Amino acid sequence: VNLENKTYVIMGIANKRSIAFGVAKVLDQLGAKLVFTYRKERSRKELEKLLEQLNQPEAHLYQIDVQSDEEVINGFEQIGKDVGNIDGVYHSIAFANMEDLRGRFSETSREGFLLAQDISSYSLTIVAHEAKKLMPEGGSIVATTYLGGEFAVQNYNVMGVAKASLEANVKYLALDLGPDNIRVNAISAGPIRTLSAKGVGGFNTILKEIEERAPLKRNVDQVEVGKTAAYLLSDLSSGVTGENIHVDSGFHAIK
Amino acid sequence: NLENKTYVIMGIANKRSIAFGVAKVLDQLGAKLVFTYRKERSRKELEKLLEQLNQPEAHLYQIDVQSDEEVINGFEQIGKDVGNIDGVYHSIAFANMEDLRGRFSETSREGFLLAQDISSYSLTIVAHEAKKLMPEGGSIVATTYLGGEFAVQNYNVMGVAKASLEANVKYLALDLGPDNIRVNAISAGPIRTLSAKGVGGFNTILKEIEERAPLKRNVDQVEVGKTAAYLLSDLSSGVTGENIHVDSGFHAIK
Amino acid sequence: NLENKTYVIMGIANKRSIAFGVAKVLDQLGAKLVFTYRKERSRKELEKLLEQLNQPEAHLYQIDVQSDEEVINGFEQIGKDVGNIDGVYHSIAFANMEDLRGRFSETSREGFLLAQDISSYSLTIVAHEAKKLMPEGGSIVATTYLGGEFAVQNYNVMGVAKASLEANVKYLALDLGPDNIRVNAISAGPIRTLSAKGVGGFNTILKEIEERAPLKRNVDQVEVGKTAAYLLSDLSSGVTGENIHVDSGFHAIK
Amino acid sequence: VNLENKTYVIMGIANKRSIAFGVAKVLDQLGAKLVFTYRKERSRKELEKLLEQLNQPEAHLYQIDVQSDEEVINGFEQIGKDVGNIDGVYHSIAFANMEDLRGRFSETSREGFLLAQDISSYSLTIVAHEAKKLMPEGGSIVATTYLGGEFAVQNYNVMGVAKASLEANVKYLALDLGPDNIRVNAISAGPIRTLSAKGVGGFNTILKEIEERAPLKRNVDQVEVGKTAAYLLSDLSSGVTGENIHVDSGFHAIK
Ligand SMILES: NC(=O)c1ccc[n+]([C@@H]2O[C@H](COP(=O)([O-])OP(=O)(O)OC[C@H]3O[C@@H](n4cnc5c(N)ncnc54)[C@H](OP(=O)(O)O)[C@@H]3O)[C@@H](O)[C@H]2O)c1
Ligand SMILES: NC(=O)c1ccc[n+]([C@@H]2O[C@H](COP(=O)([O-])OP(=O)(O)OC[C@H]3O[C@@H](n4cnc5c(N)ncnc54)[C@H](OP(=O)(O)O)[C@@H]3O)[C@@H](O)[C@H]2O)c1
Ligand SMILES: NC(=O)c1ccc[n+]([C@@H]2O[C@H](COP(=O)([O-])OP(=O)(O)OC[C@H]3O[C@@H](n4cnc5c(N)ncnc54)[C@H](OP(=O)(O)O)[C@@H]3O)[C@@H](O)[C@H]2O)c1
Ligand SMILES: NC(=O)c1ccc[n+]([C@@H]2O[C@H](COP(=O)([O-])OP(=O)(O)OC[C@H]3O[C@@H](n4cnc5c(N)ncnc54)[C@H](OP(=O)(O)O)[C@@H]3O)[C@@H](O)[C@H]2O)c1
Ligand SMILES: CCCCCCc1ccc(Oc2ccccc2N)c(O)c1
Ligand SMILES: CCCCCCc1ccc(Oc2ccccc2N)c(O)c1
Ligand SMILES: CCCCCCc1ccc(Oc2ccccc2N)c(O)c1
Ligand SMILES: CCCCCCc1ccc(Oc2ccccc2N)c(O)c1
Ligand SMILES: N[C@@H](CCC(=O)O)C(=O)O
Ligand SMILES: N[C@@H](CCC(=O)O)C(=O)O
Ligand SMILES: N[C@@H](CCC(=O)O)C(=O)O
Ligand SMILES: N[C@@H](CCC(=O)O)C(=O)O
Ligand SMILES: N[C@@H](CCC(=O)O)C(=O)O
Repeated sequence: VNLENKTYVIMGIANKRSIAFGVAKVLDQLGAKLVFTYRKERSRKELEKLLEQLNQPEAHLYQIDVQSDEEVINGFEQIGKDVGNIDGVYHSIAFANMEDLRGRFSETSREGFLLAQDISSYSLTIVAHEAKKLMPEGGSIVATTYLGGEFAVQNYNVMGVAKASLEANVKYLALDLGPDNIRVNAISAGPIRTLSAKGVGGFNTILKEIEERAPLKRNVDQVEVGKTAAYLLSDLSSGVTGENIHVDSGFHAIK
Repeated sequence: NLENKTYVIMGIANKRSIAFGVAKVLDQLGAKLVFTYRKERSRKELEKLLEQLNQPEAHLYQIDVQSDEEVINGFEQIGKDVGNIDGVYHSIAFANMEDLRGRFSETSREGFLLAQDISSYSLTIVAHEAKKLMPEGGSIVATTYLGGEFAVQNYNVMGVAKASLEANVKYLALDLGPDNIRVNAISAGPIRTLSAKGVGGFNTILKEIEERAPLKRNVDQVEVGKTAAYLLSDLSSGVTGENIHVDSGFHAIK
Repeated sequence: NLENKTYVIMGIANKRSIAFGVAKVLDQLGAKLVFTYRKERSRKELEKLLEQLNQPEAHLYQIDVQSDEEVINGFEQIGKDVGNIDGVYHSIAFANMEDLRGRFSETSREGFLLAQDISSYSLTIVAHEAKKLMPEGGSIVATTYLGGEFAVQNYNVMGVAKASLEANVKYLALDLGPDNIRVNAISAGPIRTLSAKGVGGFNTILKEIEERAPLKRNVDQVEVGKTAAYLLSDLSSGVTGENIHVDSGFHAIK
Repeated sequence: VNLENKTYVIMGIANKRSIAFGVAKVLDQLGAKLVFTYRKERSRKELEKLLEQLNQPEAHLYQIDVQSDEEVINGFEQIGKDVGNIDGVYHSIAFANMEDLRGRFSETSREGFLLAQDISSYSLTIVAHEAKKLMPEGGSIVATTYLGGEFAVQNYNVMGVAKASLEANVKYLALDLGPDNIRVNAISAGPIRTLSAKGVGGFNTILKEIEERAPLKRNVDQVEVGKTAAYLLSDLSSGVTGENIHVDSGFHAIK
């Protein structure tokens, strides 16, 4: 897994604790050129500060709010003009309203339900469609999911149904883009202390249950999602598509 | 035996609807049935199809599941008219036709979100409203397709809406379980219906089922109805969060 | 309604066996019932338990499923005595107690193979022999546990046997499907039985079900019985190679 | 990856086309010390000739029939004494009688059935038990499976039920050895032309179906399984255990 002469777009860094910064440090250390997308100007300010830890000689930064077709379309097109063709996209983007990450799922509003779908699942479909234009030789696209996608986890609620939708999105994109040699896959990460994790009810007690109950008896971190991302995004994983790799101390496998 | 049971059946359009197969089976088991419909033609179709059933009266409500208010008022009127219900059969899905053929990666945001709204979110607001009519518990069944579990050619945006539906069922089962409301899905094999005409490559898939599925034949609406009767009755009292494939065994092979 | 149906039920040891749950329900629905047992003690228990059923006669056959000869002769004798049958409920498993606690990685070879033989292989041979007694179709159900789908502390050698049993169901479904023989599984939640007493950590699991599973209660043998009746009747036509969890929704959550 | 100063045991090379030789070329390229185990004297012969293609400076070959506890126990003890501690095991071993790999599964004999379980699933348990003693610090164990363990595949019959058992074995071993920092996983390989594959009914038909239907529209090869093995056997997959990674052109993800 030497990645010199590769270029990857990383979507969804907000600060030093983001899962996408884990990916970024791993890829950067393997020699990749990196392009970052963000939403909030605060995330750009964090990226400028974090970029000083990386070996990248150039800040390639683009504001993409994935709710806007125009911004995705113009964002990727612009990326293609500044760096030319890419080898892969790491997608690390989800959002739901805090009301909807606690209490009763049956009480979820239409607008909350569709908001999480839009940002957390559809963004992947239109990103694949646009990033595909920069991968005429093929490449690799990886999104971040959680076990809540496969089973009902108390409190994860509307996000779990968005992650179900995302994981199917990965399977349908993989079938669609396979003949173009673009592999599509998901990493199912265990709980990691990030900014978004702060909004999820019961997150702390899940972290503890992982330590007690998961095969490795410990929580995973961002760099460990990064290591698996490096695998998924490179030729080491050349025959692998439509797959979901749980980076979660084995927790998915037990009951 | 379903006498003194009352069930709301959403999503009959014509004689071929999966929901009419459920209706005949419940009706034949002695249940009292209430029906919900979107289009005017389905009311008309319904009024004529009801002559085949045993129902001594025609309890019909127009509900478009895209409107909260219609679902809310609908179920409020059902309560006022009929009393407490024992369950809900949800047989509703939609996507635009261009989205059911060609490249999934080309799906529009509108088309993607439409399908989620009608095909997945609707179960959630239905379950919320119907719960008010089930104070001593009941049973909610939704209809899905193997396409929510695996990427099936052409099924595209509906596959991702079904994956969403199937998780919606799990989260509702967890949430509503303490109220003794069970929520399950029937994953139906391919059956010729109004909507089935709209899915790219449906005929080819029909034939593959007979060639390749363990039972070597296709299923029909009455077979979905029979498993609905199970899920909606006390025979399934211990079962919730489940997805039962009524598909000649096709899910189990590869 | 199962009048004029005949089912073989394998693996009743006493009044708490899951298979007795199945028996009561089928008996209540009018089925003619044949029983198989291994231990002397289990026949005695069976003779007493029949006084609770409407079975007008006692059809008891000793079959140790470790013996090909006993399964072949047992089923051939059942055919001479009652004619064609409509299906088989398989409620048989076994492992040595030291393989239901401690470290899985320390399982012996004979212990591993013993559990496979009795708990999984036995279905293949029963299905072969019983096929002979169903020229017209039927239904075969085996009993499994969620520890065949996930690693569950202590369940150890039996979980690997259940993984193998649930695959056995799928291959039998595929093989016997053209013959109109359906093959399915019930994945039952924990239930206090004689066998359950030898599994490390059983009470802990039973209690976690009440706290964590969607229905927040445990299931019992009669609820297994009820889903068994569905899977063994025409209500489940079109369903084969399936695993239905009767476990209060525990399988759907994490 | 980079595997210098790592030592791996590879079980189940028969000839140049064995999946396990794919695994060996990739690890050897990456700097690992390799120890090889075989059953037939013919496999040892092949092994000795295939070693000239490899960078290994030293042949470490051990006869182990996994039907015998003593050969497993003694084999690993001797490996122990000869090379010191090891970093993981690649398990590439299965067997079923020809009788049982075609026609009707319901006709499978008890002896055929238990034979497939004993060699194809139990072997992993005892290997893991014996290999653990050589991994005081942790390590990684990988077994090779096939999609017919998750779904009924026509003709794969008794071996399907053995692969189910194997895939459960991997989860139960992951739960058990996790606290020792030993990870255990499976690679679900797509159809590959091997000695053993010649005895499976309908194998050519499936090859063709993969090319027509699988997302990547092509079959995979031994090196592609090797490359995912290097991922699983190395630190890149820290955090991953009890997992099954399909190297099969996305075929598992579609219906
Ligand atoms: N932490 C965990 O335990 C965990 C576990 C499993 C999976 N995941 C998944 O990991 C991914 C990364 O989340 P995280 O935990 O690392 O949280 P995070 O650091 O808060 O990152 C989430 C990112 O989502 C971006 N985002 C939200 N809406 C967006 C929009 N409309 N357009 C563009 N970007 C948008 C945010 O950008 P702005 O801040 O600039 O708005 C932010 O950078 C998510 O997909 C999450 O579901 C997290
Ligand atoms: N047929 C199959 O092979 C198959 C297989 C597996 C699963 N399914 C599922 O079975 C269910 C029923 O479909 P079907 O095949 O029986 O086709 P159908 O007869 O065309 O029924 C679809 C129903 O959905 C209703 N519907 C659509 N949007 C609605 C809305 N916004 N509000 C209220 N009702 C709405 C339609 O009502 P109007 O026409 O009145 O608008 C129609 O009654 C669907 O969920 C489908 O996904 C079908
Ligand atoms: N209880 C639970 O929580 C639970 C949960 C999930 C699934 N299950 C499954 O349910 C089934 C029934 O078990 P149970 O809990 O009802 O326990 P049980 O009452 O103790 O019954 C187990 C039966 O297996 C029979 N059996 C064992 N070895 C046999 C052999 N060599 N030949 C013929 N019969 C043999 C026993 O007969 P003899 O007494 O004559 O030896 C006994 O009747 C098993 O498959 C079990 O794995 C149980
Ligand atoms: N080829 C495929 O399409 C495919 C697909 C998915 C998974 N797999 C799996 O890949 C693994 C390797 O098989 P393969 O396809 O590479 O075929 P292969 O080259 O024939 O290798 C199978 C190996 O199994 C060994 N083996 C069998 N019984 C043994 C015993 N009792 N003790 C020790 N070794 C024994 C054989 O050694 P001897 O020659 O010395 O007897 C041989 O080296 C198997 O687990 C297989 O199920 C294969
Ligand atoms: C009850 C479950 C607790 C464990 C949750 C782990 C986790 C933490 C953070 C996650 O990321 C988001 C969650 C909601 C909204 C946006 C994001 N990025 C996320 O997707 C998953
Ligand atoms: C290539 C796949 C062919 C098999 C499709 C079977 C099917 C048929 C009808 C279905 O129902 C709908 C499909 C789309 C839009 C609305 C509905 N109700 C549906 O959800 C599934
Ligand atoms: C640690 C897991 C706790 C829950 C176990 C539930 C259970 C209980 C009894 C079961 O039946 C047997 C178990 C072992 C040996 C034989 C049988 N019949 C069985 O198969 C499963
Ligand atoms: C009907 C579907 C055909 C596809 C089979 C692919 C395959 C090929 C070879 C395999 O390896 C064995 C199979 C049987 C016996 C021993 C081995 N090693 C194996 O395990 C799987
Ligand atoms: N802050 C709470 C959730 C808030 C609640 O709804 O009580 C937690 O993380 O546990
Ligand atoms: N498991 C119970 C047995 C109770 C009984 O069967 O008497 C105990 O150990 O006391
Ligand atoms: N009899 C105890 C012992 C636990 C064990 O050591 O297996 C139990 O059932 O949990
Ligand atoms: N050698 C034949 C066997 C045919 C059969 O499965 O019986 C094949 O591989 O196709
Ligand atoms: N990767 C190292 C450490 C083991 C582990 O990843 O658990 C090895 O295989 O030696």
